[PDB]
Amino acid sequence: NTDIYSKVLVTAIYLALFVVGTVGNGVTLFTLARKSLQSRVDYYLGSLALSDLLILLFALPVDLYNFIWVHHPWAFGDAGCKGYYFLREACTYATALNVVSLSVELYLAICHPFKAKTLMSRSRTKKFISAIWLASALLAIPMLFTMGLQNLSGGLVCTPIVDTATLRVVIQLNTFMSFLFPMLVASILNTVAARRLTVMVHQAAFNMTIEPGRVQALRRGVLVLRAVVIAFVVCWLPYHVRRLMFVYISDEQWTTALFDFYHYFYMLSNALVYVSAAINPILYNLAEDLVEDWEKARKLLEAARKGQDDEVRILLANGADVNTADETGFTPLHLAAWEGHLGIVEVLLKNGADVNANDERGHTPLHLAAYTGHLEIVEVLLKNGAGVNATDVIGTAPLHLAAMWGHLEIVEVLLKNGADVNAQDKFGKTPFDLAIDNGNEDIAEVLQKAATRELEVLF
Repeated sequence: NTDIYSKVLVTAIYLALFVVGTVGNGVTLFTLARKSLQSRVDYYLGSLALSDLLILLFALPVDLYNFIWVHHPWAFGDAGCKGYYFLREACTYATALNVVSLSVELYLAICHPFKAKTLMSRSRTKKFISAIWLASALLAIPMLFTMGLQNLSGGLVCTPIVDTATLRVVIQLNTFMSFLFPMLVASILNTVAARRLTVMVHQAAFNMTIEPGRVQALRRGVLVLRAVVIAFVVCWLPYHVRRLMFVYISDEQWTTALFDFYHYFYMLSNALVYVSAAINPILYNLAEDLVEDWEKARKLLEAARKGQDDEVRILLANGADVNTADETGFTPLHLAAWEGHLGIVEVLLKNGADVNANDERGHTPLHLAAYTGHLEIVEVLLKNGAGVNATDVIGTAPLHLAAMWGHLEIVEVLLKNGADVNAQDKFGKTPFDLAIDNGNEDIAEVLQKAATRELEVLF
């Protein structure tokens, strides 16, 4: 019982996967080969790109010819027969072990942030990749001995040389070592990481309006590596099952139906193995899209603090996050208003910066503008619609801080917009009380007159 359509249909998909997957992975290697501490990401995607390319470049064509179509006459000889299964198992390992390495490094980043900043290094990562490939090569050696050509008819076929019990051990080993062991670790680590991360995400409540970039980056990383785990399982599960079923269901019991089932199941199972390889460049696009967006934001905070207006406009233009925040909860607007760079401050608000943004301490951009003393920046923030009576953890409004450093000019501009002259903090001191304590006699004189006006309004 034979049908050609299955082979033709499979061949079409095999070609579709080959052409795109080979080119995609080829470019992925070429791109990274040309072009921070997040170059460790590049090394891992380079390994997958290579391991996935070899599958499509060497395993697929040999599969498509001598396994799908032409059966009896084997055209790759004893070396090609031995080598095929070696290069296959080397890449089944290398890929499986790279997917774990990813989840181990994401876990380390979330679980041990302080440790990961010291422990993780480029030179260290390089060693890890070296080990993975060398481990995979060493673990694939058995396939050079277990597989070899035999003459059935010249009708020479690439069939195992060793016995079923011997063959059952190496395959049982391969499956656990290069799938189950990895997938358990990868899954649980990613599950623990997601749980661990969700604590940090939820912990950032009230204290900071905008959650840090790292949290948003790691939260993005979890989603991706979740897809990587689910992707790898679905692609590789059927293939491993087929291999295991082969040896365990090899009792000569199998009728003209188990053979038929295996014929199709082989095509389906292998097709998904190449799909795994063919998908890889998507994971590269997702990872780079994430790290790029993180580096933009990271740069924006530096640039906005630096006072380089040109760089800020450039970053924002590309698609950097204006409402990003550092570990403290400091948005770019905080840094600009603090350092005093009106030029930048005007841009950030134009693009859509949260003018009412509370950091860890609860200090809005207007607090930082008053504390220092930028009469220009204060006037701007209010035009956009900064809260005039916003209070921090202690309870000090901007008018407290303007008074606390005697900005007579600034004190006047708040009053115009409608600053609460009668506002007491944790220590009970009003803006006037601080003005008196400071010795800003002019400032104190104003606050007094403003409060008095409110009295007459009552009567």
